[PDB]
Amino acid sequence: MEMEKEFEQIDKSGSWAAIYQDIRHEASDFPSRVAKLPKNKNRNRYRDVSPFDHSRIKLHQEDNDYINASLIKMEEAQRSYILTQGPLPNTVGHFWEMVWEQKSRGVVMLNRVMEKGSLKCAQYWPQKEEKEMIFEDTNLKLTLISEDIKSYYTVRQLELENLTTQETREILHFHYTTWPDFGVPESPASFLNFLFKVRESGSLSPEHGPVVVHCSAGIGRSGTFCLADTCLLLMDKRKDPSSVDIKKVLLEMRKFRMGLIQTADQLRFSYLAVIEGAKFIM
Ligand SMILES: Cn1ncc(Cl)c1C(=O)N1CCCCC1
Ligand SMILES: Cn1ncc(Cl)c1C(=O)N1CCCCC1
Repeated sequence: MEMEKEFEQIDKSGSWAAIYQDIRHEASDFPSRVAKLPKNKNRNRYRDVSPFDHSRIKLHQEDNDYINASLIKMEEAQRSYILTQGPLPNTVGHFWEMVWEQKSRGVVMLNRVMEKGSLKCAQYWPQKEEKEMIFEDTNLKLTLISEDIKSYYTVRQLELENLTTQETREILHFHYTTWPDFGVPESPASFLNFLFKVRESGSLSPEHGPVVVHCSAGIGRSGTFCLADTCLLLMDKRKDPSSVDIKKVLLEMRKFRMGLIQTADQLRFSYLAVIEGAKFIM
């Protein structure tokens, strides 16, 4: 079926939970043996969210190459994304090592450091220009260059220096700051505006390594971001845009990381975002 009318048909019939459970039943199951090794317990935020072995990002290190991060490679859309958990106190150095090694231009953050009164990720970037951060375990230096605070999101320019080679690179930090502590946003308008700002920066384009996107577990809000981006790109590429099937795209992405889209409300919000976004593109 088309999307907008499939949408109203699920609303009128109140069957979002049944649709979402079908997706959960059909989703791929692949091994994640490296994630579960005892030496990696303090590298995982949640025991039930792990990268598959076949798609995990490897650190260029011979001691321990593990990080909780996955490469989502979308062949028809010609887009790739790295989805990862919010960094932990003992993985902030690994996080920036990955950004460096994978040649990423942008980092997309969809959570606040504290939500619901608890810490959802480490404070992994500097908050003042004159107070830079040094990660001694991976030999990197990170400096805040500029910050632009808007009503729904903040954009930061960061300098990452590989202290071993003295090479430097400019990284863009796109921080969506207004996702509610509970539920999903009422309108997709500010989320779509944010997606378009990431796109306009070059961070999603083939001349760079894959964008790094995270929330707390790296599957819920993060899944919504890449699912909406890929669906809108396919609607632009194809002769028949009504042939884009958001459930089929989501199942394709779940071949590369488990659990993408965590609730039926997140599924409905993803439909809404693609539907509204397709009208603005034209
Ligand atoms: C300021 N700083 N220098 C190195 C690192 Cl790592 C940090 C940092 O962000 N943290 C928070 C997590 C554990 C303690 C340190
Ligand atoms: C997709 N989009 N781009 C900008 C804005 Cl604003 C929105 C949006 O959600 N709305 C509501 C529906 C009609 C268009 C306005």
